[PDB]
Amino acid sequence: YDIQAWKKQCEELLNLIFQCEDSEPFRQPVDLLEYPDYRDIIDTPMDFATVRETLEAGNYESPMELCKDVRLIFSNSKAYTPSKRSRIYSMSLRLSAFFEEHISSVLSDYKSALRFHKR
Ligand SMILES: COc1cccc(C(=O)O)c1
Repeated sequence: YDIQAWKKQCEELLNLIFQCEDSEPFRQPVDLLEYPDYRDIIDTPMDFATVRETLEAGNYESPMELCKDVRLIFSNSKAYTPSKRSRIYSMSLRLSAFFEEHISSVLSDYKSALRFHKR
């Protein structure tokens, strides 16, 4: 029932994600010199360094907010991909499955802790 435990759990999950080779295209903002039309398709860029910095600044109130930004990294990849078979997109799908598998308990524990707090 620790309402704050999600933050360190998210830090550790981000550390695992940065160790995954599949995260390399998503560690820093998409390079506009490499993909000049990126902002014509993507309205809100997102990347794992921005997520980590937001968490470390104390600018996430809950793990749901962190989860919304990580999911935005994946939806941007899906919206920008020219093919569902592209390399970078395929890496996003695996990393998404790994992230979803690990964030589930973080979200569950936080929501349960919060319900206990408001019981
Ligand atoms: C820069 O982000 C992305 C996302 C998805 C696919 C690609 C690509 O070039 O195949 C690039």
